Amino acid sequence: IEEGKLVIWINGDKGYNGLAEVGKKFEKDTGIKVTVEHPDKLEEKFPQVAATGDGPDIIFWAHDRFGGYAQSGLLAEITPAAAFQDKLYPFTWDAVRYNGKLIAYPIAVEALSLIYNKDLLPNPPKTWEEIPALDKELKAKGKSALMFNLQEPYFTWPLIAADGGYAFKYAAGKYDIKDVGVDNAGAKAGLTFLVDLIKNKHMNADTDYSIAEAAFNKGETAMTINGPWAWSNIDTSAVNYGVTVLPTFKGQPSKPFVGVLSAGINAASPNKELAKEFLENYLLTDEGLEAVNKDKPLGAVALKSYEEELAKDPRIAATMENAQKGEIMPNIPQMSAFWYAVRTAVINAASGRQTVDAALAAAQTNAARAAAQLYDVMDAVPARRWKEFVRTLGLREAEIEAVEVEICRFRDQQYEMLKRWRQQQPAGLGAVYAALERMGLEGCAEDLR
Amino acid sequence: KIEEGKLVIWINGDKGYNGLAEVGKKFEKDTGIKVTVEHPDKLEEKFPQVAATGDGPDIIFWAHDRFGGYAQSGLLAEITPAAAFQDKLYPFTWDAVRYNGKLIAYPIAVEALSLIYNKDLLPNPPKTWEEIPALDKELKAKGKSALMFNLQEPYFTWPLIAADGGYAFKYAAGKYDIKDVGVDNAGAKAGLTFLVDLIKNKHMNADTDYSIAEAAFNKGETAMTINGPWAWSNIDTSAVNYGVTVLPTFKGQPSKPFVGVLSAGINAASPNKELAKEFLENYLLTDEGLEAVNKDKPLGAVALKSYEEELAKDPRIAATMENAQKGEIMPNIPQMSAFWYAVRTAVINAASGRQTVDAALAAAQTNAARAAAQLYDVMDAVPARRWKEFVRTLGLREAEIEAVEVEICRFRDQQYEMLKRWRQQQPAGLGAVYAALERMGLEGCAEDLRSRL
Amino acid sequence: IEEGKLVIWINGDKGYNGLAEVGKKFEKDTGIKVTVEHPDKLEEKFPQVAATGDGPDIIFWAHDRFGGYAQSGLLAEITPAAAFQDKLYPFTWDAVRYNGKLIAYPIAVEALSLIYNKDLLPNPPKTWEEIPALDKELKAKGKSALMFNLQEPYFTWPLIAADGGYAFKYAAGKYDIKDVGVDNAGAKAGLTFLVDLIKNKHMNADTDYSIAEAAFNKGETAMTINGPWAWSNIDTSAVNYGVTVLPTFKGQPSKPFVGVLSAGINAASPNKELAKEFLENYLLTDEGLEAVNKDKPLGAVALKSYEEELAKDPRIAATMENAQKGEIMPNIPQMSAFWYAVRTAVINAASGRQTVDAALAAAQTNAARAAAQLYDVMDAVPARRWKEFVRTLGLREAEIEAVEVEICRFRDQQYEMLKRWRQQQPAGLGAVYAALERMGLEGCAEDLRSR
Amino acid sequence: EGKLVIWINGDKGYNGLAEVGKKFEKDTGIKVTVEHPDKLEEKFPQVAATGDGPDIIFWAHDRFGGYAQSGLLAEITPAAAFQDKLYPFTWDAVRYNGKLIAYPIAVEALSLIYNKDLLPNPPKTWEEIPALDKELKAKGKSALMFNLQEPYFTWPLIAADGGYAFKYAAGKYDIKDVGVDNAGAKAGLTFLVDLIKNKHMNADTDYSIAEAAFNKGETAMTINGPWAWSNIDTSAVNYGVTVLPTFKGQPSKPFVGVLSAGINAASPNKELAKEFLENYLLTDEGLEAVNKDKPLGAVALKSYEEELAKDPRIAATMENAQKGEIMPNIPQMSAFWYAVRTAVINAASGRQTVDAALAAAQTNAARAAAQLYDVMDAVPARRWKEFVRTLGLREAEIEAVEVEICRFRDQQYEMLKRWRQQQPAGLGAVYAALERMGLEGCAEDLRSRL
Repeated sequence: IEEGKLVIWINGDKGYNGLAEVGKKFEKDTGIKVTVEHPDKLEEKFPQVAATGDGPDIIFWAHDRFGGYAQSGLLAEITPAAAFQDKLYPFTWDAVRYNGKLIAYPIAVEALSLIYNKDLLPNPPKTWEEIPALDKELKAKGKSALMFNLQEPYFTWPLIAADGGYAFKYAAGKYDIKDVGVDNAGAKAGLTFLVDLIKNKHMNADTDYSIAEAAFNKGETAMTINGPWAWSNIDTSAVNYGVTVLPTFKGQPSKPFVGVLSAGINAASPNKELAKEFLENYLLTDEGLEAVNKDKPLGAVALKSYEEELAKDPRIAATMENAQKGEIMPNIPQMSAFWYAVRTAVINAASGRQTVDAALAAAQTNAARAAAQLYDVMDAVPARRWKEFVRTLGLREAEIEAVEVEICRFRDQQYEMLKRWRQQQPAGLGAVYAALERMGLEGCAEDLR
Repeated sequence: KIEEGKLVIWINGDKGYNGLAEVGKKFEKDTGIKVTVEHPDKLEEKFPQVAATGDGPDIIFWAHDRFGGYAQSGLLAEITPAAAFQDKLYPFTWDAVRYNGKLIAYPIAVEALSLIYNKDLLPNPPKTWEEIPALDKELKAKGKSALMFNLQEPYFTWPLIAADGGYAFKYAAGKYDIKDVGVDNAGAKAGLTFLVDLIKNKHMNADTDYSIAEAAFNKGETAMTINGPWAWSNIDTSAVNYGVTVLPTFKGQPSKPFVGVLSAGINAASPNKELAKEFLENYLLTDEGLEAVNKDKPLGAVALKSYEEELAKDPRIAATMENAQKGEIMPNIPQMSAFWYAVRTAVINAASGRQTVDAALAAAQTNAARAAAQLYDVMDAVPARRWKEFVRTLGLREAEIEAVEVEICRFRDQQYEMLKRWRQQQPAGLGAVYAALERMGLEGCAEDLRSRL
Repeated sequence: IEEGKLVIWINGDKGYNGLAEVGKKFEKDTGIKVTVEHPDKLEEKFPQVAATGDGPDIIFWAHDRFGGYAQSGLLAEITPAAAFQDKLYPFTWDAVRYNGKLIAYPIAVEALSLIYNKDLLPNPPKTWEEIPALDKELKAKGKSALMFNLQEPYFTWPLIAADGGYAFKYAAGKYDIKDVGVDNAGAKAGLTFLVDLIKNKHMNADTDYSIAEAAFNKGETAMTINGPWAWSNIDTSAVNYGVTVLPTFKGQPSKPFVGVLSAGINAASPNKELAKEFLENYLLTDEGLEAVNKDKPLGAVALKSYEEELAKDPRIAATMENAQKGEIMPNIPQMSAFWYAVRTAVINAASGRQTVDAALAAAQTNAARAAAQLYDVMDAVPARRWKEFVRTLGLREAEIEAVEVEICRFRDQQYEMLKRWRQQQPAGLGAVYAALERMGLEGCAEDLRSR
Repeated sequence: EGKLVIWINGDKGYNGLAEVGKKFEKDTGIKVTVEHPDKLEEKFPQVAATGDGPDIIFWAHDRFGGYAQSGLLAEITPAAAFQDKLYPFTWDAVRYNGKLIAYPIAVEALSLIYNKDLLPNPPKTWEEIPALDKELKAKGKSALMFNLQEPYFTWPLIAADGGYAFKYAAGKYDIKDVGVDNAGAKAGLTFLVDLIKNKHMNADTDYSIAEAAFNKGETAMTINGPWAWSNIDTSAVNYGVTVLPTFKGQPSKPFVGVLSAGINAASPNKELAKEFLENYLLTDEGLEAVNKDKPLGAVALKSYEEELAKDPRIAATMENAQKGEIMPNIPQMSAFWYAVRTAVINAASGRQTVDAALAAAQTNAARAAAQLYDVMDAVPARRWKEFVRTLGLREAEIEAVEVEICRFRDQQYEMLKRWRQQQPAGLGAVYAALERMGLEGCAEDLRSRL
């Protein structure tokens, strides 16, 4: 990493030119030219390059991968003055905190909202409980009240959590993995309500993101649940739409997972003090965050001064309202196990293969079981290259032999090698995907993404 | 349930079952409390299942190592012997009958390996392992060998591996730290190097097993073997004139054979527990009572000091006790299975050249605390078509079975997860696996899985 | 085998005592001792003992299993005089023929019939199509119209074949294995009717032999489909019963498979002619077939004279009527693959697993594939005793090592050893079942024997 | 119609063939297009299964038997007078079920390569090599190093005393008559293992190790074909090519490969092809026009081989070819190579005794299943059904397996097994299918083992 200058990695779908323009304003006042790059799969290239002391100085990504970055220590700890922290919304700072330490700066905020067709419905329902009655009056007229993706628990979670569902308990400065909240009464109530919507033919268990978007963009349904990323396809659509707060359930607010785009600093960067100046004094300001907003919009921002001017749009105000009422998505690696156990729980409850209590009881157990993902890795790798793969991952030759001397069957050996390998090296540092690209198996990598 | 006002006792048939009936029959003359001594088959295995039902005998006699599993599910009553009575038994015997701070049984007999030497070929057996290579070359001039013993099961090689610092699990405060295993330390590392060097220097052959060594010693072809008091019977009918003595030292330190203590535990579901404690202490465990059992079939070395002093006059029994006091009590925890697995593989690979001594013991140290290899063995002992009937019979509850099925795709992967999870709702060993196979009419599969333990 | 003596194996559920007496009057007139014994699981121990030139002189079993015995050459060819063959019904002789030569004597005839509760139903339906209306009228009274085993295709086949279904075509003197008829329109129509009966809740896809037997004998349903073997359990039952012709479908008779109890004689027997005298002149007569019938009934018999006197019983007359309307079950070894392909098709069609045309399309391709049966063996024997198993089967050590050296993965090795073993030995000679019992794994044999 | 499109691989004189093919143009008018696409070997049967592809195909004779049994090459009918213009054994290489399938052009076989400076007189028999080897390992050298990983290089010795792959009787290869377990093969491979036991060769030597050692003067002899000659030319070593040593008095018998020109069975210009091949290609000028673009080695045509048999290396190649065997063009040779490769490597390493290795190779020589289990483990299990669809296995055939077969690996083999006789080996379907899945890696790594 070149001394005395700033290199920044931000994803190609963001206003990388606008950030370059904030950076050359930083060049005039210092002499520090910043070069903004938007590599592909930077999220996965960064922990690899950074682990050997290379890579960019600053990276922009969703806060949720920073928990893994910080767990192997690849991000510098920031300690901004309390006066600076007060300029941003407090819950955004919770999103970039890991073992008590702040690891990045919050930039932008995103959450799901209720999107309603103003023509088909000028006054959207404020409660989930109104929607069944609303739906019969409108399917008399060939329209339905609501369609949204029921295949990812990301879209179904706001309802399951409204009455008391939650992923992992966060008490002081840590997420208690021993405390899962998929089997509590509130979660059973939320998922029972969604399953009843399907049993009462108010929604179809097969609805996915494309079906639901299609229905809403061809005016076939009055409401959908989607994020600010979907606003553009409905803008090109002929539909006239509004964005507002998610409906309530049992009087309680729906709680969507919140994602915060964040700027972390390379723990191996020699320009750490220069990185903090660009973010604190040039980027995280109203003029700087607007130079990036106008290249490609950020939506709701973590900095209060600039959001209050962006809440001009009731759509952006709704995103923030739903964000303040929801959870920050946890940045810990076991969130993978959580998603797979829950997604399976919703699909089985919605299809009838499991009852609500059985689906959520199984998801309670499986949310803390990482085995299902190693079997997936095993069957994503051609069996003929299992031990080449396990070495390329960096499992030591001594542990490979310890498995081979005691474990007979071949499939059992690779599971033992993988299970042991994961305990020696925490997720997620792009190790598996880098190993597969270093074996000439990028297909396996892409298919595993 | 069990019968109050009567004592029922289970002891294995290879023990002095009649002699115990008679001390119990003299115990009735003074009370009227009839003893019924029974010697069922697979008693070790029937008791924890039967006892889990508030059933079984009142007192159980078995090797101490299996009372730790019994005691972990609370199937044995805590004993409260008088402090004066505890002084009547050798102190280390009491260490064998601990589980998590409480005493669970009375020690009766003590067993360990000894050095057995042919007096004609060798009137004065070597006192150190380091003498044996020189002893063997001088003696291969006459077509014989100095020493052969079983090199296949680590039970017979462990006394050398542990002499200089080897150990199974560290035992500190009445508990075995199962994450503190000691087969990769310098003493083990030295002990096994000496053993494989004996093989490299063609003083022993890596393939020698129990029958080859027993035959060779009993046919006068070798001067020394390592075996326990059970083998003495084949040596007596044999023409060989033999001596029994203390194992040789290694690097100045004693060889440490594993010690087994035959023990009497009391059923936690027995209502006549207090009546039971009197029979063992006051009638059985004295010179008079255990002499009645010794005479039906011998006990070897016994835990009670007074009577061993009459049995130690036989230098063979004195050697067993000497080797016992210098050895290591076999831990009563179930993870001893994983230990036996890993160490068996290490010794075999080090003796054959697959691993150097450091690699074999490093691998065995890692694998010594991992139970997975034993569940893959269970999976392959049951026909795959009856896998899900099997784990149900084991008592894995129907909800966790479903939790596995909905998340795990491949079937072999499912069965491992169900067994692995079942292993965590229920500790070994109460014969859950053997009762399950043998209630499914698959006694055969049980034996074939029972053969390896 | 003792020369100058006849030893015969008949199954223990048949009139072995009455057959002993046919043999003992054979003794008054002969000097030749005959001994009737009824070993258990005889069907599988006979080819084992017989393969070494031992075993009984005559064996009684269902004709379908003589095709395997006869393909390994374990049964002597009969050539009875044409005058004798005309005493038996001709289709019975087709059941004991294999590659043009006759391998056994026909004895008894067996087929499914419609069994109806005359109290709940004085006039049973003559057509399948009446049954949905009959079931609606009758479930008003908490009762069911018809329940029979839908797990095993033996009971479902009469309907699938009525309109044109058929197992393997029989043209000259053999069954054309490239010509299976489970994917034709008639088979689709019969199974479509069965699946519709379930969709319209006139039957449940889960009814099995024991559930259906209980339901009819506890008066809960008015009709079942079962064979003469089930008649005694309803006799002790309180149910008043009738036996009659199976219903028609699309105007055509339903066609049940016919089983012929048969007496073949050991190809290694030195008393072949003496065995033929006992069967031709003493057993297959009115007196001989009554001596065993009266110990335990045979049902319908292949001998015309004695059937005409047993057909007084309308129950036995019905069995013969349906047998003649049905098709002889083929005695060829591919019938294992066919039954297994067809079994899954019915169960999947009846449960919704597959659509009717997909289930029958799969059964069409899979009907000639025996691979599925070796994989069942693999998962019926515990993996740690696999090589003991294949050795006990007699697959030889060069053959085991040849597989191990070239095939990497364990199950791939297990399939390769069996595949090579099966090409050295045709099914079915009880090889797998004997091997598992010699390993002390009768349990595994028990449960693999269940299929 | 009205055109000839011709496929030859790039390691041959494809321009020189254009040069004679354009002279076939001047006198006829039927444009010939000479192309050298990659993976020609497997791109041809895919197009030809669609009635498409080149008019002429050039490749080694061994795979035309697979082409011809799926009926993708036209039967050629050369004049009896034309047939003598080629060496008689060449025609045996391009005959299939009595029918001739292609015209022979060039013939290739392994020879003994000896470094003349380190050894002026190479040993003429194998039994001399242990003694010759001791004198030279006194000087840090070895007598002989050659690839002991591929049975192609080990076979000449194994066959000297009576070994043989498949017996060729009438116009057919008898698949139940394999000769890798006879006394001659046991004697040849026992001699090979004894050379290894007596540390005269190392069981792990491979093609690059052996090539490097001989070209850096490290060893006095190697066994290799005419393809390796230029790397020895660029090497500073000056070498000689001669007849393989004898073993127990009989000649070493290397496999013979014949480069051949077949005619597409779906080509409408069949007569035009035979006019170009017989009258323009297979001539002294025509086979020379390609030879100096890139040398062919030994050629099947009688007059022109005498014209480069002047080169003692090519004369040695032909001598050894005449002493060896036409490699069978039948598909069961895949199973044969795999069974024999396992035998040699296990015999050389000690895993098996010589008779046990050869007994297994005897049984396994006609068994193709080992190749399908490799396919199963070359594709990630999670993409099996995408793979199997890309192969063209029909959806009814897939469901029929899943409906009947319980366990996952068993389903995969049953799908491949059923697929293989609906489409016989070998048409490169597996390798083409993997490349359309974004799995070039898996494809390459599975094509590395063949």
